[PDB]
Amino acid sequence: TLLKNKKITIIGAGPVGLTMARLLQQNRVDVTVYERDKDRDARIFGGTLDLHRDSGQEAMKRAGLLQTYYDLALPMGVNIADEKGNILTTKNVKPENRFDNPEINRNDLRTILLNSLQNDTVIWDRKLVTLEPDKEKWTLTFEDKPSETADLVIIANGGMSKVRKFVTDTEVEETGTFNIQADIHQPEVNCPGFFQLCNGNRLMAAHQGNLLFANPNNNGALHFGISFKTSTLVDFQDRNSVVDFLLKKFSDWDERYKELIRVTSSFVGLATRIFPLGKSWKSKRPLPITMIGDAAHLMPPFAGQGVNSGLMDALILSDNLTNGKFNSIEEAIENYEQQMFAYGREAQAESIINETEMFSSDFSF
Ligand SMILES: Cc1cc2nc3c(=O)[nH]c(=O)nc-3n(C[C@H](O)[C@H](O)[C@H](O)COP(=O)(O)OP(=O)(O)OC[C@H]3O[C@@H](n4cnc5c(N)ncnc54)[C@H](O)[C@@H]3O)c2cc1C
Ligand SMILES: Cc1c2c(c(O)c3c(OC(=O)c4ncccn4)cccc13)C(=O)[C@]1(O)C(=O)C(C(N)=O)=C(O)[C@@H](N(C)C)[C@@H]1C2
Repeated sequence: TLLKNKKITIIGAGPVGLTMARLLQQNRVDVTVYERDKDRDARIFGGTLDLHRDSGQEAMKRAGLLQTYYDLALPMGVNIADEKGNILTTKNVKPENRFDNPEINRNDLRTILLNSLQNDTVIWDRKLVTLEPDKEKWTLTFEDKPSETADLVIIANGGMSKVRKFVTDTEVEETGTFNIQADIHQPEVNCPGFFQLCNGNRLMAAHQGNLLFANPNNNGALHFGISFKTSTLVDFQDRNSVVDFLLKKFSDWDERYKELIRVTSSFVGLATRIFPLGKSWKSKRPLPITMIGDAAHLMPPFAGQGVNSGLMDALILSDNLTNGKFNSIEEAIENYEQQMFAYGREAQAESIINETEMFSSDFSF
């Protein structure tokens, strides 16, 4: 009722935006998703994503996808190693905790979410450039593509979104650490020494403020990442400059780690950043609009709370908009933002605290 004959547009077909789209569409809501990726076959780079039971899994449950998540996700243990290649601890998943926090490849999650939507709910190859209000509808401008309108816009285009001004003037800021990620295909062949060291579990190692993390089985490929405090001699279009840089930092590390670096094809550098939730968001806005996911609360990932929190937003907002407990769309948005600020600020605190704690000189897991 609240959203009757209201054309809702979600900006961004990431895991958060898609989940939002499903929760709305399964409630008989007219919802459109705009995604800049040219087609659905576009591969999503990055590691695996873990769904927390009180948040991520609850969102999939309400979307009717919980069993699909378990069907596709893979439970994984964790090994803590040192720079010399020794396994300090073995956290081999207990059978009884096997279905607590399994790991679903990012593309798999995109696929199940898309499959839960009606055909053509997502419009590919649509990069939103500007968002300008009218007396009654939004005007959405896409780069070299026809513009569109909407009554309510939900921003979900990531932590580096540039279309936030109408909601908040808050700016993204760097937290002081840097992450270098990569994928190795057929790791058993290219990096056998380090592959066997993982031995099915995910290796986390820290020495001299340089932390290493690895998932040996991300849909057949090994995804790993290296992080450290930041501050540039490195060009990421030049894997040679990256290797020289990493081998100097990892000179103290065992050759099996050096083998991992030497075989990596493409390096991806990213500074750790946060979209702080300190100051409240704009009070009066021209038309109904809000934000969800990383666009709302980017935070360091060292606490594994990013996607889990973003899904909480999609769950709360969609619930508020369809449970008939709010007199207006604006009030329903306000309530969501009130709730989101509370637990979202907490999540940021944990991720930053864990960040500072992990890259401290005394850290030892
Ligand atoms: C290195 C790293 C590791 C992480 N590890 C974990 C982990 O182990 N566990 C965990 O639970 N979480 C983890 N996270 C958090 C997780 O990645 C995010 O919280 C989650 O992906 C946010 O989803 P989202 O859709 O809100 O944003 P994103 O995932 O950034 O997706 C945004 C979407 O918007 C689209 N888009 C971009 N530009 C535009 C545009 N102009 N117009 C329209 N659409 C656009 C993008 O293509 C994409 O579809 C990690 C994050 C990082 C960076
Ligand atoms: C430190 C940390 C990492 C990861 C986590 O998932 C963590 C986590 O997640 C959960 O399991 C969980 N969440 C909520 C509820 C229950 N359980 C919880 C706590 C800490 C985690 C990664 O997966 C990681 O992405 C990873 O492996 C790689 C890589 N191999 O490339 C990265 O380099 C790292 N960073 C810096 C890019 C990441 C490290």
